[PDB]
Amino acid sequence: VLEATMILIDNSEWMINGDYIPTRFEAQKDTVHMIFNQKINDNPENMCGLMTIGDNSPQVLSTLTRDYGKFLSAMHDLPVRGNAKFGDGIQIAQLALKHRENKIQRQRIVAFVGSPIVEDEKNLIRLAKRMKKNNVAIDIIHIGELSALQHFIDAANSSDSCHLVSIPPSPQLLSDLVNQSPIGQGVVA
Repeated sequence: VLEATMILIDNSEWMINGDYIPTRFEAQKDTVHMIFNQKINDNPENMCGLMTIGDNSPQVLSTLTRDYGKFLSAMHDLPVRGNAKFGDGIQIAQLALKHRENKIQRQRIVAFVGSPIVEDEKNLIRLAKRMKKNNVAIDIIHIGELSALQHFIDAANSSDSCHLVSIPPSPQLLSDLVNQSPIGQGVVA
């Protein structure tokens, strides 16, 4: 698939928990690299960008790129604290995706949620149906305290393009578990 993907990380205070090894935040950070590489390896022209949804206010950390070093440099020193703003994040991500240079690229969001969603369900469904209308696919990696997101994904989904990957606390590594999910890398040949 030829697509531009905005990867949204949760850097809220909820992510300072050691119930995922070594913390939720750091668990997520390793998973981002895997998702990145999946996209970059899918098509030579695929690009990824990086946003936060926590610390009170979603931020674009990296515009669309194939250089993972830009993600790592932008995350260095990043605050992990404050509230998550899920709906604001997926709206800002859609605005960012409009600025993609290569507009032949399909549009996708991959978002991590490790915190309570601030939107209520009626709001979540409006968000989802608006994405679907906008031809924006979305995958959500849900961790921590684990239904509303299943309804969201069902409302956004078109042609089996959207996924909810829900991973409880465990001894195993989040990146490995997500790699073993529908949105993981798979194999080559």
